[PDB]
Amino acid sequence: RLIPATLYPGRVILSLDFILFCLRLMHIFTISKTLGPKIIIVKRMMKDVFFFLFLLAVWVVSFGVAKQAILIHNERRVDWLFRGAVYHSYLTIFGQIPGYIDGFPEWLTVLLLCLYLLFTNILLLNLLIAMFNYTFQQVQEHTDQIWKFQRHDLIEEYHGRPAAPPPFILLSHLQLFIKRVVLKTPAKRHKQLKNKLEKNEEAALLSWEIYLKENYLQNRQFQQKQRPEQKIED
Amino acid sequence: FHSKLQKVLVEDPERPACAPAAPRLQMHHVAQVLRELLGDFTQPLYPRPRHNDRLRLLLPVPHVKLNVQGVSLRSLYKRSSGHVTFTMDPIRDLLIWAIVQNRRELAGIIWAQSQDCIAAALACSKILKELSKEEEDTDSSEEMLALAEEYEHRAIGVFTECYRKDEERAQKLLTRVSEAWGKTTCLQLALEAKDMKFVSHGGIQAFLTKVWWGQLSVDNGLWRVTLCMLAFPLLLTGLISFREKRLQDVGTPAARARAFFTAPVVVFHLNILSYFAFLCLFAYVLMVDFQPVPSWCECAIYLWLFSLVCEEMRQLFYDPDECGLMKKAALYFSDFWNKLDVGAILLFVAGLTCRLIPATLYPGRVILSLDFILFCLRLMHIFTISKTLGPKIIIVKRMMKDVFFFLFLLAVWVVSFGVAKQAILIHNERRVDWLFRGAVYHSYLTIFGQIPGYIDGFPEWLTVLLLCLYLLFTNILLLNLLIAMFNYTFQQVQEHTDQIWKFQRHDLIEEYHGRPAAPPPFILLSHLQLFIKRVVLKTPAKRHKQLKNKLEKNEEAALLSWEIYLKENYLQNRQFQQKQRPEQKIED
Amino acid sequence: DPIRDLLIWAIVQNRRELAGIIWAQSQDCIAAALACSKILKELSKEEEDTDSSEEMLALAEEYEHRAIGVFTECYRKDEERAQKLLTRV
Ligand SMILES: [Ca+2]
Repeated sequence: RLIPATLYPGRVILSLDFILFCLRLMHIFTISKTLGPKIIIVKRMMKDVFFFLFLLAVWVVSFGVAKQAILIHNERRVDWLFRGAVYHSYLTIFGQIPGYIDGFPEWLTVLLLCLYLLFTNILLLNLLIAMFNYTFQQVQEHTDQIWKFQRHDLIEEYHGRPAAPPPFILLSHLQLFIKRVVLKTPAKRHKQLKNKLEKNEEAALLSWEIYLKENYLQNRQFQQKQRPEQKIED
Repeated sequence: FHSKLQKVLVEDPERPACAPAAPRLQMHHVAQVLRELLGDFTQPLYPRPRHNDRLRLLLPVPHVKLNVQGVSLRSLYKRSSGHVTFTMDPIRDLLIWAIVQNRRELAGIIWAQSQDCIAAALACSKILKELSKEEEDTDSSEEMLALAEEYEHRAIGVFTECYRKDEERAQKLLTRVSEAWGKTTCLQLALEAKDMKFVSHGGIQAFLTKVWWGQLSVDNGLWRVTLCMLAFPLLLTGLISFREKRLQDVGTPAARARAFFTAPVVVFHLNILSYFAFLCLFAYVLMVDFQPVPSWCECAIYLWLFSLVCEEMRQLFYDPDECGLMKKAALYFSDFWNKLDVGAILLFVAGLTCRLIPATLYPGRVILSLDFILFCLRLMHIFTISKTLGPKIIIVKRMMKDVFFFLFLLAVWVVSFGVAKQAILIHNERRVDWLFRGAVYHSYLTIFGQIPGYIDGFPEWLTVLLLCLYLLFTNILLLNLLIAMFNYTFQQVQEHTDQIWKFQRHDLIEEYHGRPAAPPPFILLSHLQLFIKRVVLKTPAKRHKQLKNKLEKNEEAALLSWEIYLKENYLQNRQFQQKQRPEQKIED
Repeated sequence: DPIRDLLIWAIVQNRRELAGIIWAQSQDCIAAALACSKILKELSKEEEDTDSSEEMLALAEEYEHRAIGVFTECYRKDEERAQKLLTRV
């Protein structure tokens, strides 16, 4: 975007770079309870899509040249040779058989229309259905609970942030980095909401939890005895 | 089985192969029908040929000296075979007689003193799985399905005992000839009985990861193994080390080279690269160098593909024994991926002649374009490598084997649209041969939503509706059948069909590690390493590709006594959890 | 702490019920049950190869279930002290 010789990739690369922020955008907007778990469904999808990229990138290539093997078209100049044989022939997977261009055994491509159409839908879009059949377990009942597990995992990451905005966080960096030159060793206000334990505070607590543990100790063996399978074992 | 033997007694009566007589029940008659109850095995425990020929012992034809009758060892002829005492193994034979009489628990007692600790349980699992499928028709065939899985589970706990203590001897245990069960190397039986829980048992997966390497062990990554493939001095850096180089035994660059050839993956990763480059230059010669004279690239496009015809031929040399020709080819034309390997060369017979005959140069480009798809089928069959990759290609086996009419169902359903849409109007983008083309090809290009805007660019409510009517049973009849055909492959998917991928994994790795490391342009030199070896020799006994284990008899007795000692060490353990079953105690 | 160390020596010898008896006098009422749940989940995944690794998957979920009923006891009575309980050093 700054070198004048490559200003076309100044718009092209940063357009692709916007997609990489869009990935984190979904990663940061997966907030609520109905929202959350299915972004993780498209983790185990998308971690498995990493070849379904290349499987697509294998499967597309055998179509557009083969369709233009019927005829090498004429919407074409010296550098639209390598473009028209490729880019017009491989824009066609949004159903976009290039009407831009034109606008003896002819039974073959009538069939070959469906032959590629078959294992688009069979090989890639039953694999839509098949890759769903890896994330098929404890879905409403317990993977929704796995959302609550990763929820506070992220909330401690994102409540553990200074409240200054990113244009005002360099001032908060200057609240800490030139604090290091008037101090020596890092002992400043670190972000933590922990609990410091007085030893007399512990003994009032931990004796009661152990007293609750013996209060639970009779209760855990009780339902072991209240198990009717124990009684027929008795 | 007894109804089979009386049929076998008239499948081999007096006339065809027992020329004096055979109306009465003999051992080889049971062995021949035990031979169909095995597959790729040898013939154990029940010796068949002229040294124990139990086929003709009913009418007087003379003894040992003339070899035409009997066993040629027992020097007395009294209408039997004498006291051929304990022919190979008595207890292994009682495993047969209980299961062919369907004696369930007593064969497990015969298992408790069976010398074959492991593969005999698969032998009680394999035929009983066939007898599940062959004939009981109800109430026992379903039961011996549930019995063979416990008989498989009998074989699992044997490997539990041997692998947890001195696994080095248990490493050999899956490679023995063992002189007992037609050697079968203990995996070729395990690959035949389909053994869905047995081959996915734990330390076996720890063991097949040691078959996965040799002198080329772990701490090598998938990204950095390809960097040492193309770059030969990069292998000599601080990157990938051998077991020799770990022990500092690489003192020769040829030893750094020749051990690199012997990998299960380096041969395979050359088939990743050098095979796929033939598919890419295929488009380059087709777009540009379509010239009917043999050019420098047209001479180059033959150097890879005819050698690939010889690769499956070289695989066909690795198929048979030293006696079989037509049956091993008959097994080759039964596998569906090997049925798809026909057309990839078949249209290259037709389309290349079209590429050379000037009168048919348009099919010289059309047929070979369709022939590229047939290599694409094998391309998916060869790139279905990794664990996340593998099982769903087999999902689109039971899809695609069921798609074989969904081709024609599509080929029924499309046809009723495009003529019917052009029944509204027969269009005008048309000449004398675009009549048959414009009424068909423009009207049947329309299933990529491609209602032909090329062409144009009283109850009109009907096709407004008929737009949706065809659209309905495209999505209803064919694309709920998308959902419906998924509902045949719906069982044990993440948990156990993924284990079925591990089952077919080493099935393929023994096929593809069992290859010479020469590339297909250099394999004709390796054919000349073998075929003009046949003219300086006489009989095939050269270096055959096999990683088996030869068993010294004193080596066996140190091993097999310990496995039997481990079997009695397991024998108390199997009955213990039967007693530790609480349902046994309320039965007590 | 001696009793917290006997929780290790039973599980690294795969002693199932005796560690639960060591749990019955374990001073760490809550996080020790997760400590018998965490490493036993690794030892499920690391190496037993059959018949116990699957069992200690089914044991760690009860060892997790051991830790659940501890929070059942503390939160239902004086949850204010149980509010601190998830923040102690
Ligand atoms: Ca093959």
